[PDB]
Amino acid sequence: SFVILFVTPLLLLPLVILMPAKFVRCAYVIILMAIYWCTEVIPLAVTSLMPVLLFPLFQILDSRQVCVQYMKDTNMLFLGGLIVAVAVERWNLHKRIALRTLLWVGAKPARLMLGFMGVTALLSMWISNTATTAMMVPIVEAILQQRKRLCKAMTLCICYAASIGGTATLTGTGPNVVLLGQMNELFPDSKDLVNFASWFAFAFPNMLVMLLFAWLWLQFVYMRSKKNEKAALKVLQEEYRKLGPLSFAEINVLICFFLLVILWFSRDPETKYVSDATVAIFVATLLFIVPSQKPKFYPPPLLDWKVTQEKVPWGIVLLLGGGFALAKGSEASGLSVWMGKQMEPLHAVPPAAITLILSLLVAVFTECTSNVATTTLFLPIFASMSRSIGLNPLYIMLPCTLSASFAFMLPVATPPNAIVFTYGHLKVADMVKTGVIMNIIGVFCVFLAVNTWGRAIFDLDHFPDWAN
Amino acid sequence: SFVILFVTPLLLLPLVILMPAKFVRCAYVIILMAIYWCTEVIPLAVTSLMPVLLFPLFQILDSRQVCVQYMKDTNMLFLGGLIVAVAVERWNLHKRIALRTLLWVGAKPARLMLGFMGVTALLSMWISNTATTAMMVPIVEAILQQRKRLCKAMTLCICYAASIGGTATLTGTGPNVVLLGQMNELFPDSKDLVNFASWFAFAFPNMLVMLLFAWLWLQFVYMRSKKNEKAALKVLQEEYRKLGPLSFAEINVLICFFLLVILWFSRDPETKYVSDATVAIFVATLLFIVPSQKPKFYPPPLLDWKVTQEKVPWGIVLLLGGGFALAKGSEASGLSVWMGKQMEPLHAVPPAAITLILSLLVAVFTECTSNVATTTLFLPIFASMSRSIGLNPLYIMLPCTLSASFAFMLPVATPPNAIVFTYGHLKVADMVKTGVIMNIIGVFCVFLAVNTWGRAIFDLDHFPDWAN
Ligand SMILES: CC(C)(C)c1ccc(CC[C@@](O)(CC(=O)O)C(=O)O)cc1
Ligand SMILES: CC(C)(C)c1ccc(CC[C@@](O)(CC(=O)O)C(=O)O)cc1
Ligand SMILES: *[C@@H]1O[C@H](CO)[C@@H](O)[C@H](O)[C@H]1NC(C)=O
Ligand SMILES: *[C@@H]1O[C@H](CO)[C@@H](O)[C@H](O)[C@H]1NC(C)=O
Ligand code: NA
Ligand code: NA
Ligand code: NA
Ligand code: NA
Repeated sequence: SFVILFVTPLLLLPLVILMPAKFVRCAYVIILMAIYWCTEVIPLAVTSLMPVLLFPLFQILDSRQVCVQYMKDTNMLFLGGLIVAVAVERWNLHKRIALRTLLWVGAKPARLMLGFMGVTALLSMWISNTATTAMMVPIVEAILQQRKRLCKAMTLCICYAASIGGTATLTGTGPNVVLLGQMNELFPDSKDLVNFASWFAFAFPNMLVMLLFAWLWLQFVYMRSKKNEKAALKVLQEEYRKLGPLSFAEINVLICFFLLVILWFSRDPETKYVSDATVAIFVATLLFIVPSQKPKFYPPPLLDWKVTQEKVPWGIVLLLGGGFALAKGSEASGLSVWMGKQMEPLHAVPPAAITLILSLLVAVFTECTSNVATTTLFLPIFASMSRSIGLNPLYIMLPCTLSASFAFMLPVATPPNAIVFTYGHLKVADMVKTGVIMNIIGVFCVFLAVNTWGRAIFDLDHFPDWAN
Repeated sequence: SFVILFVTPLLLLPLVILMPAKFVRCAYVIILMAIYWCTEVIPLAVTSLMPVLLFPLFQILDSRQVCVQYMKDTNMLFLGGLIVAVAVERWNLHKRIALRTLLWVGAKPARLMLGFMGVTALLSMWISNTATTAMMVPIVEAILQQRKRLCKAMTLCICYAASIGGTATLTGTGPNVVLLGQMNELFPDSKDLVNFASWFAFAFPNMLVMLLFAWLWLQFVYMRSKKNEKAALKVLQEEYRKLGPLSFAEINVLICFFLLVILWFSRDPETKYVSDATVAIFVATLLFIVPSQKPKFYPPPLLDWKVTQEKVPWGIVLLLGGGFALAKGSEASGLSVWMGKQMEPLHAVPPAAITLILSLLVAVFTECTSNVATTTLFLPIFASMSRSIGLNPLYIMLPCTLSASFAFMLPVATPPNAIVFTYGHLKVADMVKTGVIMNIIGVFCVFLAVNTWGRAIFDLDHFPDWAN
């Protein structure tokens, strides 16, 4: 039942009030926040707000030293991305790109599945995986209403494509922002090593491989009659024409998005001040002053504030802050040092086995919790391991955060799967059967990526000095 | 027109790019953000996000040193207050307290006005002045539909009562939180001198005086037939019974609110860690696990997350951060020192005249802009003045922030007045005529308060050492 999850663990709080060793107190905080992460008896952001409420009582950190960790460059970056995504959503743009791509590739189940997967991934690279699948599934439903395995195939394709595309852009989804925050906190001498450009270079090639493998696996398991070609076009056309002409505002938001991309990349092809958060905020601001209509007086702009107050995941701006506060408390108390001293004997196990095992463990784990909690709970542990054995932490921290996005079964794993399920014929057993193999595929692809071309970018074959 | 406000000022940006003196650059940033404060061509939060976008370009602060100033104890305090206010709003509680008070005082225009003003003030002490007036005006409309001066009187009473009650609790409204943030930033050795208790002691007596004077002034200007007594009761009763019985959840939220009050006060009747933000977060968290219904299984709690994501002013969590970033940039660049050296000659003007003049200036100013922008623009200036002449900064910083809430004409001054106007018969001239006198009243009351009983609490007759 739901009662025990937050009444029995609290009963241990008087146990550890004295506990003349702060790292025990920080460990209890982390364990409690993890127990509340996996089961949502209490929402995620509320659990993120717990460190300010517990570190003081445990005499670890003051209230200010804890709260001033809840906003940093990473949160601003994610917030700017979210606002741009709101601008994209308000004007039905993505529903235009998608419905043009579908009419381009064709109306054939083999090609139609590829179109849906590719579109969903490309959108999810910037558009908050949940939202893009929420937008795309209705199109699939409309098509289907006009065997029993095509339905499952397409429904799974939406979610897998979203979860895979998300792990290409540093914004993408929470886990990558969490990685950036942990790198800035634990390893601050890494001024800018995981940027938008570096992460995009390391990860974008990977998601193409994962998408190809997923498409092959799906068309092998569920696909192993011209009406379904001549009656899906009659739906795509009649759901495309409803969008009207090119909608002048869409052009301006597209231009702003391209400017955002160009500024993110061109920046990194003397006392830098101008990190990517500045760019994201710049474009988010520009979105409020652009006309959105032909002046012929300045017509109503692209974005009001009501829209971006109603439609913005603000809780994921506190969740990452909770992660950062946890990292700060771990550094202050002495938990990271203890974990480092308790993981020396791993100096004999070869690093590749460590990376593979931990990636598989994280992939299994994230089918129960959310994909952000997994990272903010695991990454400090792997970072402490790496310092103590003589590795470059990125070796173990990149595949882990890529794997945390491998939620391919257990609808509870990530919202997209739940959204896909809500529509009917996607019995859960099918998800498990088709998702275990996809988790294996993702782990193999990630291992290949990190061991082949992620070593030249980050120099993972040497032990640096920003990890003392 | 709206075009010039954000295309001509930007044209000065290339002028000051070089400008081998950082304080000029910080001054330009502040002036631009002020110009965008007064006229809302670009929303307020977006302007608050500007420092991260401009200080880097001007080589004042990095992006992290700027963004890590956007969350602090004050923002958490205000956020907890906001969440509790959401819990109050979701269950129509305040509409129960109010409609019981109205039936208690009576149905007579003289007594009815007092009931409305007192209720609106008491609610606004915790409930985000805008929201309480939004809730209360419909009751007045319902009553009126069943001379032409009663309408104006009641409509003005709602807004004046809200704006006056807000300035009693440290949360209350933005200006007081801004004062707390500026005290923590500019004067950090003032560990805890303006708390909830101290501010409540200094300000709560003042708002009773202001409410009494406002009620007298209104009943003198607009009030200088038993049907209006026997047909407002027939409305209050029929709008009270619709609320049903005491609504078990209301009891629990009331208990949580009382616990919040008791924890805020009892705390201050060795290396403190437990500032009021901890209490606010504690109660905000408790609001998510309390049943909200009789278990008889844990029924749905008082607060979900959808409700507190839809209904929470998140932008005022970035606005205060913008204020703090401005203060940090002023300290870093060298603008505060310059302003201190340019305000020595005021060492001859007696302090009381300074306080009165500045309070009146701020009261006039805040009839154009918002009440938060005024404080975050003025308070650093007054703080720099005080250090250089030999005063206790609170002397000039308390009345200024109390006066910034004196928006009693010019609907654009603060949202409550606009809400009141939207209902009809409140011609603007009436607002000016009845508001100039009320601004004078507020200034006089504030001067009396600070000069009589605000000197013992804060020791304003000596120059401390937390102001070097
Ligand atoms: C509680 C709120 C509403 C603030 C919230 C928190 C976390 C997410 C996760 C979004 C995700 O990153 C998926 C993932 O991380 O599992 C994606 O892009 O779909 C979404 C919303
Ligand atoms: C832009 C958003 C929506 C974030 C926003 C900003 C500022 C306020 C002010 C609230 C005020 O403090 C009045 C006052 O300060 O003028 C009160 O309590 O009514 C309200 C909302
Ligand atoms: C930094 O490096 C020094 C030299 O090995 C090491 O002793 C010290 O513990 C390290 N400090 C941190 C904060 O990593
Ligand atoms: C603190 O006090 C010293 C002594 O007067 C003064 O010289 C110095 O400028 C002050 N520093 C700050 C940061 O106020
Ligand atoms: Na995404
Ligand atoms: Na998951
Ligand atoms: Na208020
Ligand atoms: Na105002």
